[PDB]
Amino acid sequence: CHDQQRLEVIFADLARQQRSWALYEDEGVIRCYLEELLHILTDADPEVCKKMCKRNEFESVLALVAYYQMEHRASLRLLLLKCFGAMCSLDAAIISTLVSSVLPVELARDMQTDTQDHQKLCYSALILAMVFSMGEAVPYAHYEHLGTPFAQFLLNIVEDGLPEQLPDLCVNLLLALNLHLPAADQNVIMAALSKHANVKIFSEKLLLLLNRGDDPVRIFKHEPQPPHSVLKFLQDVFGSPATAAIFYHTDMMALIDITVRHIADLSPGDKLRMEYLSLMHAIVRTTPYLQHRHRLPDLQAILRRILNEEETSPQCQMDRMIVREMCKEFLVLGEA
Repeated sequence: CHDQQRLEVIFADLARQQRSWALYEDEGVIRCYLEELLHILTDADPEVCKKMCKRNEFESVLALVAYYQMEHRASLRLLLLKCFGAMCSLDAAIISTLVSSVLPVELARDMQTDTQDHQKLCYSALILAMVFSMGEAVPYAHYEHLGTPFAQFLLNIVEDGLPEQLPDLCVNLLLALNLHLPAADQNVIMAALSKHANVKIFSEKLLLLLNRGDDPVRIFKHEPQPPHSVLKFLQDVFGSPATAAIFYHTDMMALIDITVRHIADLSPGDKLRMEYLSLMHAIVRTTPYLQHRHRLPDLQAILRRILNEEETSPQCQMDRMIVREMCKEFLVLGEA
């Protein structure tokens, strides 16, 4: 009961011209509030925390966002970011509330305006990746600051960097932002890539991620689990020849090596196999694959193997549907 009462006190004080009461308090006072808030959200009973956060249409959550907009002191913003992170860990509905709020816009603008603050920059990129990690749609007005120019801003950091950890965080954010975009032709991120500005290091990092197979965006355990962000991203990249061109020929071969290996190594029934198959299909469509035919014999062999599988699982049925679509559009893929 103590943790709930403390949450009630902290939330009320911070939510208290309609400027925040916190803004006229000493920095050390608010810091203690935020340290305690972070502690409770992390160590106390999740149900108690979720209850307080969700109360009155996520009133406390949105109030904390409004306070962040007004708070000018970087040390307090840092703590607030950590609290937002703890909140995201609690419940997907809190994430839904945050990503629908002005908060993603605020973070994106702060990243581009206060770039010299490296620590706050990193945590901003982290929280942004967190709130977009569920792959749900966002208000259209968000694309004003979370659109193609913002994506280009992120790409520049990945390639050039600032005068070690930030480039990876920006990669994860690009992957997270792309999750909810259900159209590769209406994609603000793909549009940035098509500009072909600073995509060298980015493409290499994509290859490394696919090689290890990890999904750096999937941090929480919330349902519904979105698709593999790396596979989804690469599928979007090979949705158009304009974006497929970010890979040199040798990079393409490496990508083909990885994809074919995964299709083969994955067990029948694995949900991931249809992702790789869909990726390979897109590669054949938007690259001159059939003119160099890297790993083509190996590709032909396993495509046939998958078709001859006796598995009746819906994933396997989906696998065979994709393979048949590939071989119909490209007959040579079906040959022995």
